[PDB]
Amino acid sequence: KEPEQLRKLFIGGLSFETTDESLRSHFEQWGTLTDCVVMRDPNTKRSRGFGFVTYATVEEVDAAMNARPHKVDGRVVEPKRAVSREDSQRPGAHLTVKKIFVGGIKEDTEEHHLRDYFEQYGKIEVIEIMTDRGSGKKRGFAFVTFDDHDSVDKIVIQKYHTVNGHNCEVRKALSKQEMASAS
DNA sequence: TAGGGTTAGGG
Repeated sequence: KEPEQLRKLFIGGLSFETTDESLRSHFEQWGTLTDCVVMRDPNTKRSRGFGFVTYATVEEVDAAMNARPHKVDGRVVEPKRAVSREDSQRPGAHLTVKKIFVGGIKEDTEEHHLRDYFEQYGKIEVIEIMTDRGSGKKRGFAFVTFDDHDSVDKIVIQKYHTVNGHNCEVRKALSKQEMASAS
């Protein structure tokens, strides 16, 4: 069976009145939920405004994401691929981004190589193989922009990505200032 | 809108 982590969705912006039962009731429309819960304050037992839903298969997860926008208990919520506790440590880990940093690509890497691997994740809007200003030399990394944040999330939650025959590190793109803040 | 007593022993 597929890994729990890839079968789980983080549901953000939950209404103050959303409960395990009401959440389950809504998301159950796209599959069998093996787990459904609203995080609450360990003390006040008040809802922290977010929860998690886990389907029996990632296919069902995809159905749910393809069903956006979602409105639960009269409120628009934000469903996202669950970022593991380990990766949640990374700066910007939970931000909604459409651009990815692709690091460690060969010198002879060309745009078709990137498309042949990334198009299966979603509509690609921009592709940029970075070069040195003035030297024209390839820097060994590229940026790819999609039209849906879920395309990016489906990517970054995986460990390996093969472009132009070899593995590369793919992470959410961080702005110039976001970089220096986490530097 | 980022996790539910869910993360380094003892040889």
